[PDB]
Amino acid sequence: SGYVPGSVSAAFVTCPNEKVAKEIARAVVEKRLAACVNLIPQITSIYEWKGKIEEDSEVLMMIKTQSSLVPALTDFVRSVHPYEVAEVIALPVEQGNFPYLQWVRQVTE
Amino acid sequence: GYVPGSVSAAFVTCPNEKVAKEIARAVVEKRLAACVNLIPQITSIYEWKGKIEEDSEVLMMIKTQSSLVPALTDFVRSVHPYEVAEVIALPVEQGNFPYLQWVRQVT
Amino acid sequence: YVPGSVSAAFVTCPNEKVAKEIARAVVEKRLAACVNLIPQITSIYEWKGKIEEDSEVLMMIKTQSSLVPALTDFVRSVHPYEVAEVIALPVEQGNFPYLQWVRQVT
Repeated sequence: SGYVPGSVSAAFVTCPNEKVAKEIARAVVEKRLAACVNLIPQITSIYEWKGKIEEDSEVLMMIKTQSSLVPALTDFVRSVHPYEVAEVIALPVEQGNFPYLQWVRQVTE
Repeated sequence: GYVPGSVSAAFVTCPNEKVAKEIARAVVEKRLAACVNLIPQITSIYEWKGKIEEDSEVLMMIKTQSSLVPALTDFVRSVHPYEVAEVIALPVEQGNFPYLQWVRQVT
Repeated sequence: YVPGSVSAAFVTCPNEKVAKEIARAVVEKRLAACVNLIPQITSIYEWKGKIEEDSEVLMMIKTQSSLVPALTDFVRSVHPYEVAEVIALPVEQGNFPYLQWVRQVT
């Protein structure tokens, strides 16, 4: 078959450490809010806070799910994330491997 | 003058660095892509036959013309060890024109 | 949240020293809310008919889409390479409070 552009998205989420990242990744995949999560360790986050530059050690999550599920995914991550304001941003997938994209929709449907 | 979306960023997951490098080199050699960024030590968590699984992998970020994503995907699945290779591409809307221009020329 | 009003831009640098210098500067000048540094990247590209493999650092920058042009000019002015890699992708969804924060600090 084909693929509807933008029907699948990749969401990025930053976590304070590997333990937290793994906990949320397993939960969202089990709850079928996502089909796949890639964890990238050893990240350093830089931003301004209280008039000073902060450099933190974090883990970055790349989450592949149905674009229509991102709101629910964001609600879940927000409810269990240790941060008061968790970074969750999602980008639409326009092209790719159809059987893979088809799989993302099925296991999350 | 960059045409929004004419260049795309594609993400591919490989089992190990050896495979990632072979595919990455072939892709640039064959001009299906201008550049490939390999991110080692990735942990993937996904479903498989109803059960949750965890694998150690390498993530590839490939930049190329959006028009070439289909050819790139076909090639990646031809030599990728997995049955269903992860290949997703996101459109680039803005950036550094000279670089975006270069991506176009080498592919 | 207005779809596409925030973007994530990627920039690669030769080492963590340059990446951090550029990251701290864009945040300081409020050209971006935050930057995530991904260390130990291997870049494979062609140049002069040969395949190169360099060790590098990847930067993921979150800012207002309207700020990408300025962010790009600044990066190009302080970046060590002649032709710096800077590509931006629009954010269509996400956690509204985080997205609004990005707009606020920039």
